[PDB]
Amino acid sequence: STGSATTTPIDSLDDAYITPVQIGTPAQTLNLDFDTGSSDLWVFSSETTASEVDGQTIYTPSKSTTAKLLSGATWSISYGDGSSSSGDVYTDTVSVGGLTVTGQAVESAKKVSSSFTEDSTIDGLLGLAFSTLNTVSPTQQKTFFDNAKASLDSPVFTADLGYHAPGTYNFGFIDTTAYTGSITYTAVSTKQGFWEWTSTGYAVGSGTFKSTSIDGIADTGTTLLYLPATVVSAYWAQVSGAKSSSSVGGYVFPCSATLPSFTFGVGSARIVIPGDYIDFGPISTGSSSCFGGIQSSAGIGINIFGDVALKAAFVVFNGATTPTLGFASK
Ligand SMILES: CC(=O)N[C@H](CCc1ccccc1)C(=O)O
Ligand code: NA
Repeated sequence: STGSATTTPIDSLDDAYITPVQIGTPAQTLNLDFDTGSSDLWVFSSETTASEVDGQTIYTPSKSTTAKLLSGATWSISYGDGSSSSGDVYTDTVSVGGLTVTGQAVESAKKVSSSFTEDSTIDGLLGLAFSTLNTVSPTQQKTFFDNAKASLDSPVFTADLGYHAPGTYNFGFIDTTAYTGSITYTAVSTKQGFWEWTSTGYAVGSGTFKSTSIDGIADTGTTLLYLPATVVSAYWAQVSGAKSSSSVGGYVFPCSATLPSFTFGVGSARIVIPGDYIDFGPISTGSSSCFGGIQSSAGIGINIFGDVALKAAFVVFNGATTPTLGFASK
């Protein structure tokens, strides 16, 4: 089997991407944030505290003939941005882009933090990291991908995120029309439960490539590119008037600037992030300080190849027994 679903930016900055997901019988379609940095499929629901719902579509298990309470199971998750959610668990039928899993754990939110409430466009998350990170207790649950894996034509999914445009998540096949040149595969560690790999270095604009190992995660659920402070300082040093602002909490730059590209290495291959991908717009409405898309990881504890980096590539998440990542230009 395979599946193929379009993923759409939630706003004009590509802050996140939503993908429609069918849950239950008859189908209830919710728009979920597919997150390769977490392992819970959770949704706004008929159980979510009413004051914490503001415009989201909710899953109502009582209206699904295939929903079953997973008795005694609870979940609670905290993300890198400080947001959180928690609740109880149902099993139900979940379909993405024509690919169906029966008995998927659908984590129903009783509580969500303010950042989720305030984002009316995201109805929940679909985690695509390794199932070792799943937060369901006392019986950990599998991701949609791990449940689908044995049924797929090939044990893979691909992320093809758009720049200010829709893109695609495919499951079970690699669309050879969706990328240029060849795909370069690189090793993954699952030791922390993430799609963790080591980039071979970077370049700023038309500068020389610096060969240096940068260990980080491929995370579709993070907007920006978070790299070591040395690398980030070298990038922003090429933008007149750019500075790190502890008031704003990152590098900002004059909105009048033209940004240089940023290249990262995947083995001997190179992925180029155009400068425009690194512009996240005025910090507050009407400001001429713009927020940067490359930020320091020094206050995180891990480097994160978020959407700024991933949307410059066609990315293969290869979940064979020995997982790998692949990157192609597009
Ligand atoms: C150095 C690099 O970019 N790739 C190699 C092979 C990665 C690999 C492993 C198994 C099957 C296909 C590919 C590596 O990271 O060890
Ligand atoms: Na922000």
